[PDB]
Parts: sequence; C-alpha cells; structure tokens
Amino acid sequence: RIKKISIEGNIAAGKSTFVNILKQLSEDWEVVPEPVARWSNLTMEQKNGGNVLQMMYEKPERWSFTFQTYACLSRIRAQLASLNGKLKDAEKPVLFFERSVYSDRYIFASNLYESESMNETEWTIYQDWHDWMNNQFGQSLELDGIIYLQATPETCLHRIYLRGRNEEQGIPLEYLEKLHYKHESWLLHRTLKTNFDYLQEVPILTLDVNEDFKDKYESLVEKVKEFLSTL
Amino acid sequence: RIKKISIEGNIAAGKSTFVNILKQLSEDWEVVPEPVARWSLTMEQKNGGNVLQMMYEKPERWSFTFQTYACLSRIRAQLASLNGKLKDAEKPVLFFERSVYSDRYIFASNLYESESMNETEWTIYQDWHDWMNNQFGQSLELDGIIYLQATPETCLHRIYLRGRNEEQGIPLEYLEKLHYKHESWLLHRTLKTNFDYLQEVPILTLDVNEDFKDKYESLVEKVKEFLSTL
Ligand SMILES: CCCc1sc(-c2ccc(OC)c(OCC(C)(C)O)c2)nc1CSc1nc(N)cc(N)n1
Ligand SMILES: CCCc1sc(-c2ccc(OC)c(OCC(C)(C)O)c2)nc1CSc1nc(N)cc(N)n1
Ligand SMILES: O=c1ccn([C@@H]2O[C@H](COP(=O)(O)OP(=O)(O)O)[C@@H](O)[C@H]2O)c(=O)[nH]1
Ligand SMILES: O=c1ccn([C@@H]2O[C@H](COP(=O)(O)OP(=O)(O)O)[C@@H](O)[C@H]2O)c(=O)[nH]1
Repeated sequence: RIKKISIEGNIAAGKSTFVNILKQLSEDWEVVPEPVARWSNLTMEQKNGGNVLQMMYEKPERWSFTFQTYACLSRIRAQLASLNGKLKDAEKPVLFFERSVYSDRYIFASNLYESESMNETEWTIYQDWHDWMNNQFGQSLELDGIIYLQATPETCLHRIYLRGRNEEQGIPLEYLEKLHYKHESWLLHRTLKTNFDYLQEVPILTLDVNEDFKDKYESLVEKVKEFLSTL
Repeated sequence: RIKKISIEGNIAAGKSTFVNILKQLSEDWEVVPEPVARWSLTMEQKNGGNVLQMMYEKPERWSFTFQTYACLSRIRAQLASLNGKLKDAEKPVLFFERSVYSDRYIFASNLYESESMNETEWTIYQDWHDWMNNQFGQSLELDGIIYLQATPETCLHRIYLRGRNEEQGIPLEYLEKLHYKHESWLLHRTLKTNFDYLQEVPILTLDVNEDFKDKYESLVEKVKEFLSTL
C-alpha cells in the first residue's frame, strides 16, 4: 500500500533539495530525511550523532564501525517512524527515503572497509549486524524503486562549498570520486553484488542533476511520476 | 508458554556447570548457553573469537564493538531457542546463561564506569539496547532470575581450574568490580533499569561457593520450589 522509493547519490548531489521539492507537489508524497544530515546541523540521538560525526571526522579509522552501526540504526528507526506514522488515508501514498540501509552497507560502510577504516572483523560484524537488524525489524522496508541522482564529483565538491558546512570543507575530490564509482557501479553499471536478492529486480531511475534545478525542475518531476506508474 | 529463566553470576562462578546439570534432569528443561562463553567454524565464531582477543589486548578500543556483538549474538541465540526447542512440553523451561540486562548493567555499565567506553559509546549502546529490546514486546522477557553467588577468590580458583590461556590474566581486582554490581542489581534490588516488568521479576539467590558437582540436590530442590511459585 505504501510504495517506498530510495533517493540515492553522492554527498551534495542534491538529494535533500530534490525531496524538499517533491514533498510539496502532492499531499500524497512524504519523505524520510537521512539522520546523518540532521546530525550535520537536539535530542540524545541528535546529541550522540553530532559527537560521533565529529569523532568520525577526527579519526575515521577509530570511529567508522560505531558511526556506521549508529547511522543505520537511526535510519531504520526513522523509516519506521514515518512509515507506520504518516500518509494515513492518502489515496496513492509514496514515501521517499533520503538514502537507504543499502547505501549504508554497499556504498559507505563497504568503502570504509576498502580504504581500511574498518578491519575485516569490524566489516564482517557489521555485515552480520545489518543482515539481522534489517531482517528482524526492517522487513516493511523492502524498496519498490530507486531514483539515482547522478552528478559529477566536481559539482558535488562545488555544492559542498555552496552549503558552507565548515566541518565539510576538507572532504577531498578523490573521496567524492570513489563514492561516485561505488554509486555508478551499483545503480548504473550494476557490477555491485548484494545479499538481498530482490535488489536485482527492483526498478531504478537515473537522473542528471549536473545542471541546477532549484527553479527548473519540471522535467525531473515528469521522469518521477512516469517512473512511479511502472510500479 | 515457555518459561524464561536467566542464570546470573560472576566469571567462572559455576553457571555453565549448573546449567548443564539442570538440562540433564528434565525433558522439559533446555539451555541457552552464552555466546561469549563459546567464543571463550561458524561465521559468528570467527568474529566472536577475534573480538574477544582484541578486547583482552585493548579494552578501550574494542569494548563498544564487543558489547554490541555479544548482545546481538545473545538475542539471536535466545530468539532461536523459543523457535525450535520445547514445542512438545507440558512444563517447558528455558534457562538462559546470563541475560540482555546482564550484558548492559553488569558488563557494559562496568566498562564505561571503568573508562573503557566513553560517554558517546555508552549512550549509543544504551539507545540501541533500549530501542531493540523494546521492539520485542514480551518475547524474551524473563519469568524469573536465578543468581549463582560466589566470592571473587572462589571465582579466581575456578578460572585457574577451568584453564583457558587468556583468562589466566584476569586479576582478582576485575572480579571484585564484577561482584559488587551483581549485588546492587539482584540482592538489594537497588538498580533502576529502563525495563518496567523487571521490577516485578522474582529472584532466587543461591549460595554457590561449595563445590556442587556431586551435591546439587539441595540447590535443585530450590529451583523446583521457585519454578512452581513462578
Ligand atoms: C557526509 C558526512 C558523513 C561522512 S564523514 C566521512 C569522512 C570524514 C573524514 C574522513 O577522513 C578525514 C573520511 O575518510 C574516509 C576514508 C578516507 C575513505 O577512510 C570520511 N565520511 C562520511 C560519509 S560515510 C556515511 N555513511 C552512512 N551510512 C551515511 C552517510 N551519510 N555517510
Ligand atoms: C569473559 C570474557 C569477556 C571479557 S574480556 C574482558 C577484559 C579483558 C581484558 C581486560 O584488560 C586488558 C579487561 O579490562 C577491563 C577493565 C580493567 C575494566 O578496563 C577486560 N572482560 C570481559 C568481560 S565483559 C562481558 N560482557 C558481556 N556482555 C558478557 C560477558 N560474559 N562478559
Ligand atoms: O540545483 C541545485 C542543487 C543543489 N544545490 C545546492 O547544492 C548543495 C548540495 O545539495 P544538498 O544539500 O541537497 O545535497 P545532498 O547531499 O542532500 O544530495 C546545497 O547547498 C544545495 O542548495 C543548488 O544550489 N542547486
Ligand atoms: O562447583 C563447581 C563448579 C565449577 N567447577 C569448575 O570450575 C570451572 C568454572 O565453572 P563454569 O565453567 O561453570 O563457570 P561460568 O563461567 O559458566 O560461571 C569449570 O572448570 C568447572 O569444572 C568446580 O570445580 N566446582
């Protein structure tokens, strides 16, 4: 009954920008922000997240496992909070997830493994914790489609600056570049393996956000509604 | 309708010996051994083996990782046992070697108070513990608690008797912090926990300093008396 769609793409692709647009265009469309971003902006999770995000910045090799488990936990909790708690009588409800437990694992957590910020026991413990965390409480979270917002590392870095997050200025081009390749590989080229069978068959839509869209977004929105009707 | 009874106590106090003894006595009696005991070649066992050793070498690096995985591996070992064992019993009893409350209020609380987890790691751990252990409604929730009470020197002896290489380092000192906390939780029933029904969980304390492998009958008579009131 509630169709669930994941918005995916690089740091500063413009995911929050696109969802802040989309949610206003129908009373039947709602959105779940990624908790990591709310942490980059105050309850105890707000409290915990600021600290662990600031720690993760300072010493990623120490804090990656802890940050990753806590970002995923927070995301799973919140996707439930919106999902059992919003869009109650809507006629054609769609909830749009700002990223997903799949980008937590097969993009960001995996990349932290590959750049040696987690060891094989951390990675493997995380993979077990993920599998299980999502199986136990995460089942109503199966994805109906994904929208990949594809954008260059260069735009992304430029967009980081336009946001002005002082904590974020030091994030370098080559980091944006490897995530770009983790995304291109999973959602465009489709090399990336996963332990979730249905991620093979789930519909993906790819959108170029290279050009600004803040005052020019109608074609983007048409590709969405069109895509939704295939589901 | 399966009864859930946790067996609480200090390191090498006699939990695993006792639990094996109860399993032998009734066809309605089964055990859930504690995950970390078994780490002490499944995918859980490799990780478990590794993180335990990393904990023994540098606790203030690995305490958070350790506590998280220890509790997860427990929740899933317990969840599974409800889901196979004891379908065919009239008087079914599931004895757990330690509990989730054990994990958090004996061990995790101790590591943080002893500065091996910082504040963030401790509030993140507790957040997660609180969120998940409260998704399960009434499922792993205990019918009662059985506390095998020894002294630290008792526990030290038995650690030497038991003879695993890496425990041979455990200083009497640690066992002492681990004892005080079992008392505030179970005996004086001081501890304020986040789990309501647990304040209405009845407790059986057994004095277990006397070697009891040959003379457990008196202890087991009490367990029976307790299970019948329960
Ligand atoms: C964009 C703010 C979150 C951060 S901070 C960060 C980071 C920060 C500092 C770093 O070194 C100085 C760093 O280096 C990582 C690496 C060099 C690949 O080891 C990554 N990566 C990330 C992305 S990891 C991640 N995982 C999630 N599951 C969700 C999410 N939003 N982000
Ligand atoms: C018996 C094997 C588990 C270990 S290993 C360990 C440990 C090992 C070496 C240590 O010093 C280098 C150590 O120091 C702790 C301290 C002195 C308070 O920093 C603790 N504590 C423990 C007990 S923590 C724990 N948490 C659980 N959740 C369950 C359980 N059985 N034990
Ligand atoms: O068409 C656009 C798309 C994005 N942005 C800016 O680019 C940055 C990155 O976007 P956002 O924070 O939404 O990115 P996300 O990381 O959420 O994908 C922000 O400063 C946006 O205001 C913009 O000015 N015009
Ligand atoms: O009354 C007892 C109970 C235990 N043991 C021995 O002491 C060690 C520690 O016991 P156990 O493994 O049950 O302790 P736990 O860690 O489970 O509390 C084992 O080698 C037992 O054989 C003993 O000699 N007398």
